Amino acid sequence: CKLAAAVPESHRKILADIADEVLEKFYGCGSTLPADGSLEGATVLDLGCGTGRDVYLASKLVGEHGKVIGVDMLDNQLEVARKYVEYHAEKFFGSPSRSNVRFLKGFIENLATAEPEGVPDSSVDIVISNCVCNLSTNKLALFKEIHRVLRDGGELYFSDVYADRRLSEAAQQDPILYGECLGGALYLEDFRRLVAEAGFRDVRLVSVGPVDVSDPQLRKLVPDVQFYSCTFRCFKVATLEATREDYGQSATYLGGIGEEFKLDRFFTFPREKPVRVDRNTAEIIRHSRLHQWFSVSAEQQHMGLFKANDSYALLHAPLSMQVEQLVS
Ligand SMILES: [Ca+2]
Ligand SMILES: [Ca+2]
Repeated sequence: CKLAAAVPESHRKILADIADEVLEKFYGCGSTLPADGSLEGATVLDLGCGTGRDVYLASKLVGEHGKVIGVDMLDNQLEVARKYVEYHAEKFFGSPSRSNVRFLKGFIENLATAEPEGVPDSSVDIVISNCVCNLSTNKLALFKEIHRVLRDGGELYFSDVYADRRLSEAAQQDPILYGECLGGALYLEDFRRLVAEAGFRDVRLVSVGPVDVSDPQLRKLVPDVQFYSCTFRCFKVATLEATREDYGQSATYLGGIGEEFKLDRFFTFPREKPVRVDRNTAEIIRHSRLHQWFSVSAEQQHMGLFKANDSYALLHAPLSMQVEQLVS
């Protein structure tokens, strides 16, 4: 894209250490990552890993007890990725033998058939990806395969392009819109239903930017469409509901991975201050790796829909309204 955020400062130093060939030949924008602290020990899977820029960056961040996997179908890019494993094993962990990464060859719509080896069920803590869905050959299958490899408490933490309305047939056939990742973009409500059908019942908005289509020829195919670049997190947690219910709970961020913990655009947790939370958010904290840095109170009796948030109306509103209101 031309939609890549600044590189986080905490990442600059690690990027200064990654093999220049991996950087020079890397296709696309950086897969955005959850707060660095939260990655310690995680198993992370990068969908469309290319030359491994983000796989190698996460290798350092997850530490020798964590694991990174990259999957791609581009022979050429994987060849580069595969030959720099030892390089980075010593760069990060003082010995060519001590790599915590591997690179697999496969369509991202089927992680089980990848080579050398497939990704087993319930094996991954964080799946990351940037701008891979709209060129995807089947989005439902891709979301299903994601849910499959995620462990309980795991998450999809990813960035993609979405639209605020359903693109016409003509727009979805156009080759230049398609290769720009616009033509295959989902209307956001349609995205929410599709991901729910794959198993992810609660889509959390992390950040959103505008995407412009200024070329008057293309614009004509999508006259009044607003596109967005959205980062979302979708947790795999067995007890989540479709709605955000109040069970009287509080969560308290204990510290240790930053001054504060920003879970999504609705919930910010300052160090050692209790914040009132709906039960889906409690359950996300309790069942995910985030449990390690939090204290979460017990569920009381149901109190109705969650309203203890200064943006509760937007919290319950369709995703479309959350995105459009939070760009502005
Ligand atoms: Ca990528
Ligand atoms: Ca709109």
